[PDB]
Amino acid sequence: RPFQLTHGSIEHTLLVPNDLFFNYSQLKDEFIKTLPEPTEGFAGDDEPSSPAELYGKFIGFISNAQFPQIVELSLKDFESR
Amino acid sequence: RPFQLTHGSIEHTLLVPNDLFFNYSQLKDEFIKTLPEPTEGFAGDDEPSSPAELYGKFIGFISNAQFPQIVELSLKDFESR
Repeated sequence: RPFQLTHGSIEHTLLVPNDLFFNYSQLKDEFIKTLPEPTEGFAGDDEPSSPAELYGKFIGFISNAQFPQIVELSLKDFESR
Repeated sequence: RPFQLTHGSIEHTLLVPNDLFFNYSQLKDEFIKTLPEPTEGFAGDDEPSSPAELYGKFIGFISNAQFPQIVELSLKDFESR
């Protein structure tokens, strides 16, 4: 089932497995409140500005939350994508 | 558990079963990005403008996605409703 990270006018849709999507979403709910508001062409320094960058921030966020078997799965997902 | 399709100022709430709601929602996530913006009384031609019409578009969308046992279930749901 497809998963979609969203921020502003750019999104990164990736295919997570079926029996992970419940607790894959729990990391994204903690992720969207860590990002600032989209501002005038994404020129804020802490704000991501590419789908490779917005999914790049999410792969850094999920390593701070003690919840494995998603980090290395999204790591191999980052390399194949 | 109740399911709700939304677009604009009209919605169609329907009762899906318990053990379908996970992958019933995956079709709706692909559905909401196929509809345009609500415009001034729903007068766009590709835009639906009734709950019988907004659920009428969703029963057409899920036949393009190769994912049975929901199409004929929403078909009999369309007839009984």
